Amino acid sequence: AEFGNTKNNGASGADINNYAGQIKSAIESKFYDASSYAGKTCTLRIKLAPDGMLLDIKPEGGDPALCQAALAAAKLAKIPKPPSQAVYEVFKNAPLDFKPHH
Repeated sequence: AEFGNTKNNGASGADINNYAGQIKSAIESKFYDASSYAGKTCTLRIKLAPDGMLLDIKPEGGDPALCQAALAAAKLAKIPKPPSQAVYEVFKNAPLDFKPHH
């Protein structure tokens, strides 16, 4: 439980990046620590509607295998409804790269 403001955060960037990261970690629990490769990149052209669903999803990354599998794993991941307006304003058009997760 890292909270929404532990000291002076909520607009530093890493807070929003953490919400992007929550999807990254979710993807591993849909493959294994198999998703935990290395030396790869999987830029995904995604668009999350306010209802918490990806209307757009296109692999534009650098690894065709990682990206091909990522499409299915990400759809099986748990992504909540965008709450905070700042996060929502980004999530509605946040094409994120999904590479080997920590």
